[PDB]
Amino acid sequence: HMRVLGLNGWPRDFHDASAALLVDGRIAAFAEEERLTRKKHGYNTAPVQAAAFCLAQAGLTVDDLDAVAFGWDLPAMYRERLGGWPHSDSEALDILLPRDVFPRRTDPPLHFVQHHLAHAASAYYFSGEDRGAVLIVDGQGEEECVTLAHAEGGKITVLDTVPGAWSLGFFYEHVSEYTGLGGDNPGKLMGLAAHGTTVDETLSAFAFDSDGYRLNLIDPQARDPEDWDEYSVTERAWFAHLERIYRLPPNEFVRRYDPAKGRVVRDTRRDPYEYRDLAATAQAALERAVFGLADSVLARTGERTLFVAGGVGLNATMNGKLLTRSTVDKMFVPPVASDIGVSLGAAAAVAVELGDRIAPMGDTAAWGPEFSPDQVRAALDRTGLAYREPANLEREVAALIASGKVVGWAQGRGEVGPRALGQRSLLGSAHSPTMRDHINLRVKDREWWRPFAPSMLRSVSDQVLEVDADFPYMIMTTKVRAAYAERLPSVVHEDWSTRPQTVTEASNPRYHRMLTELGDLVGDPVCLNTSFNDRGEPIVSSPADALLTFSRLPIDALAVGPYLVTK
Ligand SMILES: NC[C@H]1O[C@H](O[C@H]2[C@H](O)[C@@H](O[C@H]3O[C@H](CO)[C@@H](O)[C@H](N)[C@H]3O)[C@H](N)C[C@@H]2N)[C@H](N)C[C@@H]1O
Ligand SMILES: Nc1ncnc2c1ncn2[C@@H]1O[C@H](COP(=O)(O)OP(=O)(O)O)[C@@H](O)[C@H]1O
Ligand SMILES: Nc1ncnc2c1ncn2[C@@H]1O[C@H](COP(=O)(O)OP(=O)(O)O)[C@@H](O)[C@H]1O
Ligand SMILES: [Fe+2]
Ligand SMILES: [K+]
Ligand SMILES: [Mn+2]
Repeated sequence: HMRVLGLNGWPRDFHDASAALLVDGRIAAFAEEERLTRKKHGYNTAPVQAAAFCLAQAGLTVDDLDAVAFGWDLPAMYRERLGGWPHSDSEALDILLPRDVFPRRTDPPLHFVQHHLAHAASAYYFSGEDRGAVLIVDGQGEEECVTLAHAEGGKITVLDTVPGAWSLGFFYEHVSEYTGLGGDNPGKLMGLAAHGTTVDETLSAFAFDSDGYRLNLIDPQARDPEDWDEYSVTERAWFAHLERIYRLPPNEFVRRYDPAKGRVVRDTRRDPYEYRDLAATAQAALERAVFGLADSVLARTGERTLFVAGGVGLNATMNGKLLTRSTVDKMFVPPVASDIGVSLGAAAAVAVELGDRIAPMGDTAAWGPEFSPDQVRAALDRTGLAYREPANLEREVAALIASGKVVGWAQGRGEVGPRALGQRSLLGSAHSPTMRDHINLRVKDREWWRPFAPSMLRSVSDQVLEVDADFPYMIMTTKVRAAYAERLPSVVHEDWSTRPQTVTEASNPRYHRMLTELGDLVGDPVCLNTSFNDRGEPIVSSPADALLTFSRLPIDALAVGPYLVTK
């Protein structure tokens, strides 16, 4: 067997710590640090808990590993931006895998994988396609913010890159910050965009061309001498520019004691909804730029299959329009397009180099921890809530959903990536014209303008959606057929878009069975599926997490493992 532990996360200015374990090219385990620590975004940390879980899941120690792989060329970043890489592999391993958690007889081989290559590997090798065009777009790797590459014959060959100062990721983040939604919530900006109108998609900053874009607002070779990426340089340029060209100045954050909460809370001076037009315009600019890049690399490679990864790959709206594009026949974007995925991608790049073949991801992201009935019952008993073990859990949950109840659903291995996919989900009626406001305003406490997304049987997705293909990850939007756009109001957006999950019996028998039962009740085997967490907080992982959230929020029922708890 070849066993490779991929890692992301480092104590110095880092985010999205995660760990993935490949055994013979198959994913044995994969988790995000934030889900285990309950600290959102897994900032500034080696993936200690995620990696400990991976080893425990596979019954392994560090001594059983053929290699440890890290998803950045860290040594090169230290040499370039911080005056040298001070660590021996052994010292680096003591940081990535502290010995108090990871005892070891000796050091496994340590590999650093260039950041965009790791992103690329997480898309290509797990796609089930043997070749295609690679588009990597994020905030910034070691230097570049975009990579165009060719994936073929098991190799990934870089064709071109874009310098960090021209980052589409930084741009989008800075606009997000500017609106008051926050740089850490670009997904909110994506949601806001449909409520607004675009007049000038250049923002007087971008020039567009058939191969991508230009930003004469910033010297493309600008480098921050005081930091190790161009985040701060771009932030200043964008904030100055936006305040100059947009009718509203930056939205400011307000911190004030709230006597009803008994604590200082953070709010915004203006309602971010006010900036909806800027959101629409920023979204259109992003799409325009990426369409160019995508057309370019597809043409240069002679491929019609497109692989996308990097954080900008989380832009499901952009992905859905790329899919629709005349230059694209097939598209694969992994659930872990952000830095969450470079642990997996580093592991894959190394496993391939070591002679393994990588299995397709397979329409599932369920690789985190799962809990047996006994473990769940122990968390249940801890709380002293009454509960049942229904003879047919799936039927009862479907009936609860049909009646307009919101149901927590914590089953099997936790999802990796930012979307709940029927493992750690909050479920509600797709057919209810009030469910959307109820979950936003009452349950998860979100902005009224934020849309929800549906799960549905793959077997009916052709009838429901304007595109007939697998959508296993909720990472692409598409249009709902007019025949259903009115039947499924809670899971449709301002522009008749939806961000669906298609479910196969193979991928998730239980969820599949629940949806089937639901279809017998409401006509369509479709439900609202939002992630099981208070708005803002990390998706719940453990039975105790789920119970804490079930009890803090006005959720009607919780199906956790084989048990059902009702308020
Ligand atoms: N607004 C107040 C906050 O701003 C910053 O955080 C912000 C980070 O600086 C942002 O950037 C981080 O992530 C980006 C990529 O998004 C990396 O390029 C960069 N190295 C890393 O710093 C990240 N994307 C969002 C986060 N809120 C500062 N850490 C201070 C404070 O916590
Ligand atoms: N929905 C979205 N639309 C556009 N950009 C996004 C979206 N979600 C995340 N991003 C971008 O992803 C970038 C971070 O990507 P990632 O590869 O995870 O980190 P890094 O750039 O540090 O390697 C951020 O700049 C953020 O703006
Ligand atoms: N069809 C869609 N079009 C555009 N954006 C969407 C669509 N569906 C969902 N979204 C966005 O996805 C985001 C998912 O929310 P998330 O970050 O998981 O928050 P929470 O913490 O409430 O679970 C929402 O903010 C919403 O804007
Ligand atoms: Fe990245
Ligand atoms: K097409
Ligand atoms: Mn969510």
